Amino acid sequence: IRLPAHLRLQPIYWSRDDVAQWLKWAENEFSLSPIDSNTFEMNGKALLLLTKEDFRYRSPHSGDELYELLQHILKQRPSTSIRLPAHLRLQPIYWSRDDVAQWLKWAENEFSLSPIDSNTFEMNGKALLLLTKEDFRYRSPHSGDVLYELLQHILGGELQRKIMEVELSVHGVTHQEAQTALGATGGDVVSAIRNLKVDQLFHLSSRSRADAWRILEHYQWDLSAASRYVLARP
Repeated sequence: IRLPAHLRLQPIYWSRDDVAQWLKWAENEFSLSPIDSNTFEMNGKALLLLTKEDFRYRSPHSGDELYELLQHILKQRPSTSIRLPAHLRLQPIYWSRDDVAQWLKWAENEFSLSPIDSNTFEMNGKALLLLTKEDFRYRSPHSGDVLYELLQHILGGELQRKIMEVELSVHGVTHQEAQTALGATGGDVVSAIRNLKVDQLFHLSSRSRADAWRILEHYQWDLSAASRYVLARP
């Protein structure tokens, strides 16, 4: 897989124009049927969000190859994140109709997409979570699949945000144990953290777990403070 000097940056940093150069490079390298340059009117960040089914739909003849070729480029050398603006930090479950519209305007420049008419999703965030991927495709044939997968990553980073708040709340907890503790509380970060702090303080005291629950509640969840009292008690 010998890519040209201008396509040797990681695909995540490809511009819209880079994507088009990569398509013309691929069709001549593998004798693929010619594809239209506008079939992937997006930058590298959006390209990496597409599924393999999205590639098949956009290109019925060379989509499969294109996707696998993209994966062979990703295996060559290695974290893309969604830099959400401050007004789009509320979870989509609480998005308004105007929040969805700003989300579309932000997405268009962030992924170098074709213009998305504001009227494409005349709805609040609560209705957006019920739309299927095919509804996204219908409403925006140029970018609907990107927009759907973008929404899924926003919904997934909230859970990972919660896992990190748990593990980094007390030392000694692995990333898996935090996710395990978070699922036991049904997603309650505050309860998962409280359970971890009670367990660590219970391990250091010869007293009951309920006694460890009240000491922490008094010390306002300062495990170090509550550990100092327990350690001094005989």
